[PDB]
Amino acid sequence: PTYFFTFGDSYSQTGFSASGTQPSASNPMGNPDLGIGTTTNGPNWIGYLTTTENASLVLSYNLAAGGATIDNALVPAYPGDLASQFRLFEDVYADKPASAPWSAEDAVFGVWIGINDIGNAYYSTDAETYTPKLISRLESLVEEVYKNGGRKFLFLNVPPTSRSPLFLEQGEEVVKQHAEYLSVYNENLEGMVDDFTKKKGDVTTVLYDSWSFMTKILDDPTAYGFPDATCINDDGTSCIWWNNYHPGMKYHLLQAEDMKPKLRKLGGW
Repeated sequence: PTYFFTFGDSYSQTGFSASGTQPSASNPMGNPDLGIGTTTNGPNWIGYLTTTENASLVLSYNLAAGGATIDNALVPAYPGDLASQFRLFEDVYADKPASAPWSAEDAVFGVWIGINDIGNAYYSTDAETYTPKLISRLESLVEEVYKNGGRKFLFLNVPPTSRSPLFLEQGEEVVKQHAEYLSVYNENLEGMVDDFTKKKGDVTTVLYDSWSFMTKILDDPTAYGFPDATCINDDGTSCIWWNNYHPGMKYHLLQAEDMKPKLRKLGGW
């Protein structure tokens, strides 16, 4: 099987507990049931990659936690920052236990972080000098998994949360300030992933440009079956937005479909 360990924020959360039912062939998410615990009204991108877009057996260990930032020593928010998710991984799965006997050839580490770091710091920090600190801390966490023997990595860049209803309501100049800051973060993320890839020489990496994908939908919503780019519906399917800051299940399914061909080199797609 492919062991898919994920790390991130509310765009990735499912409510998976390390003490809940663990992933197996008959139950690849482990816990909770597929479609529960998300910000989408249904499966999220991880549920869809694991159970709908998979080419072979994928087992999902999803450590993402709502509200997470990279490290509370930089931009703080909630206790379950990315650093704490890596610590949970180190405590339970890093040593390849019988419940998750992974190897360099069959483990994929997916990270989707930055929404909240940017969301909280875009007006109070200098993007050009501050976002390298965030990205360097992300890289140091990734190095912990590399030391454990991880070699396959998936990074998603930050999507245009500047154009969520929550931000649009703050005025176009705030949308722009946030978007400009976000663009610098994503450029630095790309640089780091490229540099890591070249320096190690023995890793398989994907940088998934969620920003451009979601932007395409926001720019032409009706081509994707949405009536406009701003409406909210908690059914997760009628609108792009499930709530004012989170996209719904239909969006996540469209993203997972977009991702599938780009993930073929990682082993489960």
